[PDB]
Amino acid sequence: MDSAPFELFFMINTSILLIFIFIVLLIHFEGWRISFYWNVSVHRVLGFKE
Repeated sequence: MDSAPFELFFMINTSILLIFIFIVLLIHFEGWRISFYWNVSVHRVLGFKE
């Protein structure tokens, strides 16, 4: 089963690259969803977590 991502990075370097591209990209498309999902506090869930 897929789990333990932190350890996965120790495998290859690309792992961090891809995630870095997908992550930074997602936030771009999510930035707009912030409105539709205003009722929810998904963003805050990560804002404080990070």
